[PDB]
Amino acid sequence: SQVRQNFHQDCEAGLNRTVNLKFHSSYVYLSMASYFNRDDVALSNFAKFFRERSEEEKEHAEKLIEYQNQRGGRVFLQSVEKPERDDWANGLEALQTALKLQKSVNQALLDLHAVAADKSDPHMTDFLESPYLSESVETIKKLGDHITSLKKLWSSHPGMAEYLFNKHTLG
Amino acid sequence: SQVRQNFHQDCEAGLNRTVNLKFHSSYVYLSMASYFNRDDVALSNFAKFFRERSEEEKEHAEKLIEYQNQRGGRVFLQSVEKPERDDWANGLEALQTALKLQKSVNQALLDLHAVAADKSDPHMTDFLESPYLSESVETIKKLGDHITSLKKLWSSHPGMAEYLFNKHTLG
Amino acid sequence: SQVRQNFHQDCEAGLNRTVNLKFHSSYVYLSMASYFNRDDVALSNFAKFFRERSEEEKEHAEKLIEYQNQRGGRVFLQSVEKPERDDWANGLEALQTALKLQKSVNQALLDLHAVAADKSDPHMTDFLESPYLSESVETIKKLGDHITSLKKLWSSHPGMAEYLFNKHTLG
Amino acid sequence: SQVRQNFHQDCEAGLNRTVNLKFHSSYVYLSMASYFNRDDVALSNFAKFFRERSEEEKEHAEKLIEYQNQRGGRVFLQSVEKPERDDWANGLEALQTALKLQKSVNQALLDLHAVAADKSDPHMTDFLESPYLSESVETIKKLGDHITSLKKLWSSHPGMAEYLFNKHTLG
Repeated sequence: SQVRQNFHQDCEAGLNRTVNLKFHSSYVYLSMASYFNRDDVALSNFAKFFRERSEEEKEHAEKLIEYQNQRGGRVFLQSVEKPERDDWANGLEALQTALKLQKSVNQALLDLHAVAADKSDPHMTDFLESPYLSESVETIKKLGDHITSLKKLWSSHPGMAEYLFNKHTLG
Repeated sequence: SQVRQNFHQDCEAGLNRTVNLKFHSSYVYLSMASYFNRDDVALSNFAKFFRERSEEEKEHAEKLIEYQNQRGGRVFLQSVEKPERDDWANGLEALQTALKLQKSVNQALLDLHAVAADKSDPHMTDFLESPYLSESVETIKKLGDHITSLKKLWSSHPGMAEYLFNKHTLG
Repeated sequence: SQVRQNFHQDCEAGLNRTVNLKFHSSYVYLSMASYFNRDDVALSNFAKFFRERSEEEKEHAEKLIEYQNQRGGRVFLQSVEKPERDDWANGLEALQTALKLQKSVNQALLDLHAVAADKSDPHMTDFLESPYLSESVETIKKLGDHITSLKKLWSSHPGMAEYLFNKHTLG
Repeated sequence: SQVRQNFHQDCEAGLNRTVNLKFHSSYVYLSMASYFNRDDVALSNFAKFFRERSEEEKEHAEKLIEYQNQRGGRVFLQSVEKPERDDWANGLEALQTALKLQKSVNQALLDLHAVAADKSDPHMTDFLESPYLSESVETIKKLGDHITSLKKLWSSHPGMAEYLFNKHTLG
């Protein structure tokens, strides 16, 4: 590529592997959103929350693809694996699963960053720092906060817990 | 009728029988609304919800009468039977009764549609599809959602359940 | 499901299979869009065109998932297979591939419709007719038009063809 | 300097050498702009494009001088060498020369960054990352895109190529 400069093969490959991870996360969130819209679950604000998380992960995936092209790397798309579950049990379990998902994606972004730093690519480290790394820790903090509040309500009455949280926190 | 064309006797008769069903549903909802305005029940938002359901069924009944005239059929009104109950027990029982009512009205609209299709009346099938059939499944989904949320709260404290739902969901 | 009524297993299954098809189409278009943003291809308006086609297919996939829930069916997501190619050759080949893709998706929607009609589900046939079937034939006509115009320019100079079309038709 | 802190001699020297490079680039672009305004070349939009590139490089040179002062370093200006050519042949050759120029300036910014990182100067690495390194890769991608589009048109008719590109891409 006539445009390529100081762009290592490993950074190019790590980038393609990270967009697949981002698409997989989006898919997981889509599944959660759909689960909460079920007539036998009916937690509209949980659904809404996961739907926006889904769109956000999709958006990240697309910006990474754009970054690949801007640096003169070549995009290679892989199949997107379906979510690990179709039934997400309840609002608390869904929230806890999301925290784990966010931590694994954050780790992947950290590893990619480490590769870019190792290859002396200041453009890529800068790109990954904001808003990717920033968004991750903010989302992780918010999810952690949510889990703490939902757990408190859960100890009393889980039935009432989800209803109140859906209305007062997620709404 | 100088206007009549491709309008079968069975579709004309099914139509008159369906408007009576619509008036009966409206009457049932009116009864529920009135029940929730009782000083010993006092759930203003449940009342409001059933009052609008009542007006909506009345509106459908009137549009079907108009359709009858537009096709050159003749309207024959029957007596409107009173609701099956005067006391609706509580908010959950009222909601569950409404779901059953909605399913029976939906079935009646499906049967009427089947007759129109059998008689090759594309104008009538189209008319019944939107907004009648559409409104039915939307209302059925909403009622199903409501019943799920109210049941959750009910398991903890039914007294608090109705109060909270009336305020946060129906208000 | 307390909400389910006149919803056949085959329609439920056909629906889950169609959302996967919609996600696969979106993915194919995303690949095409990314291909045209390559520095060695550089056709920004072709990219833009395929990017919106991608978002539109994604949107359809999501509305079908919502329809599934509204009818009381259960959503089952499958892995999304990657596009058949990573390099799309040129603007004309990309356009011709899209026409084939659109015809296969249209066929799938027709088959699903036929199942709904066979099972006497007027709500589903109505839902599939607009805007799904409508959007398909409009897109197919537009793509056919585009291919005809691009082919005309191609016979003279393909290099100039893509440049002019990207500017005057897609821009 | 009473203001100096954690500012290495090598970073100070690299900075003075980089502003001279920036002034030289600006001068090169000024020459290209002037060349395209010649009555026997007459490509007003190519001229305009290179004129803004010139002003942008000049602006960078000035901000680096300001950075030098802010850190307590001392500015030392050197003579600005004239461009390597006075005649730039044509629009494609001019574009290709600019890509090479941009790559060499990008490399110089990367080397300077490496020195700042080696000397543990986080203020300078941060300063160089945005908008310097960012602007470079964006300009390099845009130039690469332009060269690809112009080459396509060139294969057919170079005379028509420059005229069309000047109007549709640069205008």
